[PDB]
This record gives sequence, structure tokens and C-alpha cells, in this order.
Amino acid sequence: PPYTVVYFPVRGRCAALRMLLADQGQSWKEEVVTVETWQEGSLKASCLYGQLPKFQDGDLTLYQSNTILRHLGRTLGLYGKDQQEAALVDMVNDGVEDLRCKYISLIYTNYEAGKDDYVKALPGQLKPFETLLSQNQGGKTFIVGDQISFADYNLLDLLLIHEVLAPGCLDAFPLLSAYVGRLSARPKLKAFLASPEYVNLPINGNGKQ
Amino acid sequence: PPYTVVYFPVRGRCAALRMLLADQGQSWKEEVVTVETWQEGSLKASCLYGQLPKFQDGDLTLYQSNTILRHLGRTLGLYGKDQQEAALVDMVNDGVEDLRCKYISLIYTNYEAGKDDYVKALPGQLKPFETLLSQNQGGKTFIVGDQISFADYNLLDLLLIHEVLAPGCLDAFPLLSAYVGRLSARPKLKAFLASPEYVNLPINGNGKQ
Ligand SMILES: *S(=O)(=O)c1cccc(S(=O)(=O)N2CC(Cn3c(-c4ccc(Cn5nc(C)c([N+](=O)[O-])c5C)o4)nc4cc(C(=O)NC)ccc43)C2)c1
Ligand SMILES: N[C@@H](CCC(=O)N[C@@H](CS)C(=O)NCC(=O)O)C(=O)O
Repeated sequence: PPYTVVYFPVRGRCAALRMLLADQGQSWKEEVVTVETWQEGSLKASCLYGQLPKFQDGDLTLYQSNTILRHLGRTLGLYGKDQQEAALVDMVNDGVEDLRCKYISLIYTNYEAGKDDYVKALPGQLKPFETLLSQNQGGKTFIVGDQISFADYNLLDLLLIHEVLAPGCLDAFPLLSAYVGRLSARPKLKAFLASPEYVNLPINGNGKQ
Repeated sequence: PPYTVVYFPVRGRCAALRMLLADQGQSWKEEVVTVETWQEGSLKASCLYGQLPKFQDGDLTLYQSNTILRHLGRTLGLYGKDQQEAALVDMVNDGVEDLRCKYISLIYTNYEAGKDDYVKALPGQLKPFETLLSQNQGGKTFIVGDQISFADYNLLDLLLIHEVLAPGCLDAFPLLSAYVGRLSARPKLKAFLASPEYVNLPINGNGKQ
């Protein structure tokens, strides 16, 4: 198997790259890291920024989830068909990252106090991606151009975890909803999304969702 | 003039890309947006994510500073020599981003209370970049490979603003220090870093630093 994913037993910042790997018919080894292993200290100390995911593609070793996604996109043709489209994919993914940061802050540092304000503010954070969809072939293909990209898998995961956090949060965004259903029903992705290696994992690392 | 930058009269999220543009001998028109004009509300409602910088290259239009950086590096040859080096540059820029986010957070939401602990934690946040330099040509060329990349400009700007925040914070990191000196000696970049266009601006939108 060409790829190794080294992460905690969490969906987290690895859910999107896992989706990408599964939907593209790739195989990969999961190295699961428990609390005991991480506290041991040597794995962490070997990690560039002392964090996970760690990712192996042959004898290339990568850290940072967004770096990993861009890498897979580069080498599996999921980065747009020209340089202009590649910039657009960078835009979209960076917006996805900003919102994911806000989500992670809510989850890990302010769930009970912040959830109401967060759900009240969420439609403003989702409207940019519906605008994006509506300007690209009526939103009936992918988020950028007419072929799938790594930003699609990233945006999809962000949308799914938000539909967990605030159910019905996509009712006001018909295009984003049809987009979730369409990408979710792709066959290899569907299979992965229903497998135990996905369902048995919590979204996050602190029991909140 | 091919390029248009549309950001507040600040350095902020634009200091790096400007640096790159100046160092590559590029010309660009600056459109300056005051807080009064911003607070009017129209330009903000036309911004994809409600933020600036907004960037125009021909009739391609971009938002997000990292998107702009990656686009400039893709089109100017500052994004590695092969796919592996591009992935390493990504890994570096994302590390830079994380630290930049911590810095932005401090600067805007907790300067007085949080500066002391920010400074105490800074060496561990810098140690990875010292390690990277030590494994690429003795730290005596660039952060990745043997030619400059957009990650170099973003990292340089990060280090400069941290030296202003924590004087001598590079005392313990000889390679990062010599790096700041070397890249700043580059002719076009030195010229730009002493010009009024750069010098007359505050590091951040709220004058803290
Ligand atoms: S850049 O101008 O420094 C910049 C950095 C990050 C984000 C942006 S922005 O999205 O385009 N945007 C403009 C405004 C930043 N800003 C402010 C200001 C003071 C307090 C806040 C609220 N806030 N902003 C940020 C980034 C956070 N945060 O914690 O992440 C918070 C809570 O914004 N004041 C400003 C004054 C000027 C100016 O014209 N000075 C002479 C410019 C920008 C600016 C948020 C921009
Ligand atoms: N910027 C990183 C963030 C990864 C991250 O913070 N992961 C957490 C998992 S909850 C972690 O590594 N925590 C361990 C630590 O910092 O010791 C990425 O995108 O990969």
C-alpha cells in the first residue's frame, strides 16, 4: 500500500483526505495513535511541528492536513485543469479552513457557552460557498470547474460535520444541500462513508459534536 | 501594470505578497481602502468572505492572502522545482500560517494579558523552522530547496514582526537570524523594505505590535 495515515482515532482533520483517498480508488494503511502512545513522547518529538496527521507517500513524509490534501490533489489530478482554476481551488479550500478553525475553537474551548451564537452566525459563513456553487454551472457539478478537486472533499466534510452540529443548517442553501447529497452518493465514497472505519470514529477528540 | 492589490493602509496579510512582488521586479497598483470606506459596507458585501486582501491578475480575481501567494508562486516559479518540493513548501507555509494565526489572535484580542505567555511559548514555535533550515544546505540557502519560494517571503515577514514583538527572540536560533539578514540583504527587497510604501504603514490594523 502506497499511503500511510498516522493520526488519532478521530475523524478530525483527516476525514477529508480519507474521503479523497477512498473516492479515488486508493488504498492506505492507518496507523492509529492512542493517548498512551502519544504521551510516550517519541512519535510527537519526531513530528515536524509536534502534531498529527503524519502522512507517508512512498518515502515522502508530510505533515499538515492542508499540505497533504494539496499534495494528493497535485499527484492525482484533483487541482483544476489550469492555473486559474488552481487558484480558485486554493481560495475555496482556504475559506473552508477558516471556517474549520472557527468550528474547532467552538468544539474544544467554548461548546456550551458558544453553540447558540455559533449557530446564529453560521448562515453567514455558509452563504459564500452557496454563492460559489451558484456561479459555476448552476452548482450542478463541483465547487470549482467541472471536475472534482481536493477542495470538494474538504468542503463536503465541513458541511457534514456542521449538519451534525446544527441539523437542518443547509435547508436555506438548496445548492449546498444538493451538493452534499450528490457527492455523498458517489459509489466508492458512499461505501467508505458507511464503513466501520468511518462510522465507529467520533468526529472529534473530546466527545463533543 | 498587471497586478492590483486592494487592502487597508496596513502591512498585515499583505506584507508577504508585496515583498515577493517587489523582490521579483514586479509592478502592481495599490488600491487603498480606509476604515471609513470599509465601514460604509458596500465593498465588504462584495468580498467573497467579507475580508481583504482582494487581488486582481488580469480579469482573474482572488481573495485570501495564502491563495494570492500560492498563485504568484505558481505563475512566477516560486513553488518548488518538482512536485515533492511544492509539497514541502506547502508544509512550510502552513506552519507559518498556524503561527501567524496565534500572532493575529494575540494582537487583536489579548495583547496585554497574553503577551507574556505568548513570548514564553515562542521558542518552541520557532524551533521547527530552525530544524528545517538545518536540514537544507546548512541553513545557508532557502527554507526549501535551492531557490526562493513564496514560503520564504511569508516566513521572513513572520520573523520580522516577531523580532519587533519579542526583541532578540532569534538569539537562540542562529540560522533564523542569519536567514533574516540574508534575505533582507537582497537588493530589490532591501530597497522595498526601506521605501515609504512599506515603511509608512503600521504592522497591524490596530497599531499594536
Ligand atoms: S490587516 O488589516 O491587518 C487584517 C488582518 C486580519 C484580518 C483582516 S480583515 O478580515 O480584512 N478585517 C479588517 C479588520 C481588521 N482591522 C481592525 C480590527 C480591530 C479589531 C478587529 C476584529 N478582529 N479582527 C481580526 C483579524 C480579529 N481576530 O481576532 O482574528 C478580530 C477580533 O478588527 N482594525 C483595523 C484598522 C485598519 C486600518 O485602516 N488601520 C490604519 C485595517 C484593518 C483593521 C478585520 C485584516
Ligand atoms: N495545523 C495542523 C493541526 C493538527 C492538530 O492540531 N492536531 C491535533 C489533534 S486534536 C494534535 O496534533 N494535537 C496534539 C498536540 O498538539 O500535542 C494540521 O492541519 O494538520
